Amino acid sequence: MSRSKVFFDITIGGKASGRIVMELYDDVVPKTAGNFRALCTGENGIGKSGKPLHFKGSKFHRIIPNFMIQGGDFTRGNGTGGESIYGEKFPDENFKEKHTGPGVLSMANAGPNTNGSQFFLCTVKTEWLDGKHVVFGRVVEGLDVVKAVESNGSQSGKPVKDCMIADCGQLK
Repeated sequence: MSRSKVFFDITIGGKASGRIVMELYDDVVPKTAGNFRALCTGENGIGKSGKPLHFKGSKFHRIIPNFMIQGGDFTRGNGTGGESIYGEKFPDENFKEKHTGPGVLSMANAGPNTNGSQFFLCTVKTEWLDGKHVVFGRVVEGLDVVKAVESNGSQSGKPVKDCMIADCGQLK
């Protein structure tokens, strides 16, 4: 199909830090892009977990310098939770798009066919993830805000400060 545009308004340690605008690849990975889009708008409401199927208020719980920022765990907030709009986990749709550089938007997973709601924004080219994580979008504005979050990561993945998706939604 077409390409949806979505956003995150970010706070870092409670301070407004700008907006990340993303373009999704609806034409390439419609099922995967659709999940992400609906989790930006919150339009499928409460999920099987009893929590909102919505990125609003969740955090980037895992941030590794010179790698990527990862979020989407709005049920456990620690990497162990999350849920797609489809009901818990769904299969890898395709591997058409590759990890080419900073700004790349890709799904976190725990092995083949385990996509949920967790995702990462790459801060480098992560070509070693090609064929293992499904790429479904890219940042088109606010890459500076991605760098600001990145500066709060650690090798250990633990953030030094709460990096929060304070608002989010669909644009066009």
